[PDB]
Amino acid sequence: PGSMVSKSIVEERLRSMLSPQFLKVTDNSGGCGAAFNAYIVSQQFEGKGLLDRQRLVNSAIAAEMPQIHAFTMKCLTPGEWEAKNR
Ligand SMILES: [Mg+2]
Repeated sequence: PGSMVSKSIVEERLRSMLSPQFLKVTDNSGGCGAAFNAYIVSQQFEGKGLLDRQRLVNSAIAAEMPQIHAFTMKCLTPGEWEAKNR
């Protein structure tokens, strides 16, 4: 009720910027507001360390971040995803 950040907006922002091969967003919204966990497989993470990956994801949802209580993520390249056997 009255929240403008949703799992759908998060999904759309991530898809728009990161064009993932695989995305699983968990809606973890609760007492303190909107919150999500994002499992993201994207070629956009190739050539980047984990902090630089996190930066890229946060930059996708920069406009929404002040309205997000918590956001957690796991960022893999499609190569790493295949090597951890998905
Ligand atoms: Mg927050």
